[PDB]
Amino acid sequence: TGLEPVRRRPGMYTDTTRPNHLGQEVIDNSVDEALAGHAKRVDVILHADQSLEVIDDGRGMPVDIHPEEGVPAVELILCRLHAGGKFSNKNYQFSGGLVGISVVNALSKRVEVNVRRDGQVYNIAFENGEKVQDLQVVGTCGKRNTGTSVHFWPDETFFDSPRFSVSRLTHVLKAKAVLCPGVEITFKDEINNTEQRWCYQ
Ligand SMILES: Nc1nc(-n2ccnc2)c2nc(-c3cccnc3)sc2n1
Ligand SMILES: [Mg+2]
Repeated sequence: TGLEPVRRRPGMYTDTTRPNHLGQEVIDNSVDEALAGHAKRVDVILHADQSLEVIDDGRGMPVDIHPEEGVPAVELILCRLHAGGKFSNKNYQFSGGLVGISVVNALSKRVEVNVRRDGQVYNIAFENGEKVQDLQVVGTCGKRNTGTSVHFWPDETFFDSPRFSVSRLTHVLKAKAVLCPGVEITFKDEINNTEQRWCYQ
């Protein structure tokens, strides 16, 4: 797959110290929904197995079939590597700017995406960068209840430590609530057994 280079050279796509930047890529997407005026709340969850889950009540990642590839948008998004999200020379390094949940995919033993759209609950799954589960309807919900959950398990062999840095995570989420006044951002640490909420009028 086109995600192959990311797994050969993870350091050229992410910070391989710890999986935090993976987390920040998913959060950025949910906060983009808030910025356009579609999500009001972003819930983040550090699970006890050191996986991260990021839920927003936005429109839902798009699930329409692109005709030329005959696959749902959400899959294109998760599988397509974007160029120029991170770059380097021996004097200068940049990242990321206006990147990709696809690097999260490439560097995860599992990813699960759930999308609430039009009263349907859609599900797609990935393992080691490869699709293990086709987009499918696994439940129903209210027509008003829309948005996206991304749940991912970082592959520890790509990082110096598989552990999320709690203080780096929490500052990011605080920073995002400041950037988007009125959005509610929550963090639930199933490890340290804490609950946190930020909202700025
Ligand atoms: N969390 C999230 N992330 C999205 N995304 C887009 C690209 N990478 C992540 C996203 N896209 C949405 C969308 C995109 C186009 C049309 N309608 C909705 S809602 C959404 N919600
Ligand atoms: Mg700050």
